[PDB]
Amino acid sequence: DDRRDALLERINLDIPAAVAQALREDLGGEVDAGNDITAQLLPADTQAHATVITREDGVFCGKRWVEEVFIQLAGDDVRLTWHVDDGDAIHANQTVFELQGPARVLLTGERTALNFVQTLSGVASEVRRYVGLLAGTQTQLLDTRKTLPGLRTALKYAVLCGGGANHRLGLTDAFLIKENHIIASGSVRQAVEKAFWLHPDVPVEVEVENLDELDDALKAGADIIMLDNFNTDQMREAVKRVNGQARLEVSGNVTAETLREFAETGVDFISVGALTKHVRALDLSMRFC
Amino acid sequence: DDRRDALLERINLDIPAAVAQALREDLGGEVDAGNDITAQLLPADTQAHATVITREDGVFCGKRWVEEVFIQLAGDDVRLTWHVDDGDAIHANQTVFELQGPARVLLTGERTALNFVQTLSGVASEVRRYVGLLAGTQTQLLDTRKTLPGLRTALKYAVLCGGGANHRLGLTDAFLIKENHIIASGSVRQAVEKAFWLHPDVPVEVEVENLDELDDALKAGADIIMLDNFNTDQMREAVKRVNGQARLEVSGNVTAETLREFAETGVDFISVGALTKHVRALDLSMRFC
Ligand SMILES: O=C(O)c1cccnc1C(=O)O
Ligand SMILES: O=C(O)c1cccnc1C(=O)O
Repeated sequence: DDRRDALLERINLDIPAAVAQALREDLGGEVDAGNDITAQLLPADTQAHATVITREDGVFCGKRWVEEVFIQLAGDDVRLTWHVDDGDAIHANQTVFELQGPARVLLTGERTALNFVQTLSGVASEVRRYVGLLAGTQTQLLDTRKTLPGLRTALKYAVLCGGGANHRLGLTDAFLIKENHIIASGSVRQAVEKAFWLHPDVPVEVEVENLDELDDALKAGADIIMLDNFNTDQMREAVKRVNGQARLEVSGNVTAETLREFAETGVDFISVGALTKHVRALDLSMRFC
Repeated sequence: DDRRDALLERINLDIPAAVAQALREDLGGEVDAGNDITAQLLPADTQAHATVITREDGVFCGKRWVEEVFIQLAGDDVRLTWHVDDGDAIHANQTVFELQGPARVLLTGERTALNFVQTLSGVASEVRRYVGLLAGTQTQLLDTRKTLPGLRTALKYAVLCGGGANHRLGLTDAFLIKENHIIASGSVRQAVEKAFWLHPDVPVEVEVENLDELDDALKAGADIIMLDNFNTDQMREAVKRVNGQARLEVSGNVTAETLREFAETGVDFISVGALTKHVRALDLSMRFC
């Protein structure tokens, strides 16, 4: 699969585009470090060195965004000293990285730098706790397209650092056949045929609602099949008749302990939307030694 | 105060860009609705009628954002039907708005329009929860500069819709002097003083760690003073000694009930970042008929 390399490229091209904007909203439309009024109260060479410390256990994510924010503002002039990486388990009070550079800048860059990290890390921390219960199982967590507008790619990254796998990037890289769709084409068969013909190289998923609808999907050549409302028993039986090509995705947006039962049934994937549609930002701060 | 104007005028510009942002991440690069591949398997004319609905009581917010997704995908080819207005009581299973238009479109714009509403309405709903504990006092709830990257204004707007007040929108429209600044200036008096010399018109707020610095800055003429770390009693006596020009702000992301006791003291503003750094999307679905 290349989606990993497809994601990895897209975020690189997207990080500056977003960081640019985050700083723009803070500095009144323009990205000029001098626009910070309150910072003007310091002599333009007063050197400084702060430290960012997490105040709760979690998982780190957001390194690339940080480096970018200061780069935009005063590249080469602010040195960074990381203690952790984009996927590490962080402990309460553990200091995450230190900053070196002109006072004015650190103060301006503070908010935006922390805002990116609190978010991405908040999400990455949530994902892991979610993936923690699928241990000793051969089932995998997954994301959706229910993300905060703008942070699409970045959230898929944090989901990644959290320990989950990603789903289609959007409407472009994958087919998600549904009831409406199956009706328009006449059959599942005819549906996945016109699909595999529209754009040959993309994967096709057909949404099934019952065990029988699922057979017609298997034989159809659909590489992934999501089940909408099957109970522990039907899921278990479903898997049993699939095997090869058996790419089952359960939309298990539901409860914590239910997660365990689903995974238990050997179903390939469990997509959770709550992972990227809500954010409990990690508690962080920048102290000045 | 013109902040409302400055705000509503910024969003007026920010919305088309933000709708265009999410409409690109999902359509792999460009706002070309034809990019949705699964949509191609559908009859290019079959109109439909979709109804959005929330599964929970809260507050609405997002109309101009929704109105912009669909215009942007099919200028005047889709018709919306509004029941609630931005900042209105929403009721479990209440119909929010309807959609009349081509199904190929309604399907694509679905996810993007809904993410906006889920987020904004999610935030707005919880601000109402907060302002609702302030009935009786003269205390104004404020936001901070702790917002998810990109949605600075959208969240500042959603905050109004909930009942809260807007604190500055960036580093460029007011002074917020913390210990760090106070250090280089020499003292507190000297810092406020110096601030007034540079930018004569933009409001000046200084953060004070104790009573000596309180009246020390009060006499210097600042307009709002942030009381950092005051316990109940000290806050109460501070309210006292200020009286005139008593724009006393107390950043209190402390807790649901200790929040009341604070405002009780008769302090002016309580800025809670907890409102825009965390997102608990509102549960809505857009069902077909
Ligand atoms: O479109 C998707 O990728 C998707 C796939 C799995 C579950 N839901 C979604 C969604 O965004 O609603
Ligand atoms: O103006 C601010 O930046 C602000 C306003 C009051 C409280 N907090 C903040 C903050 O972002 O830390």
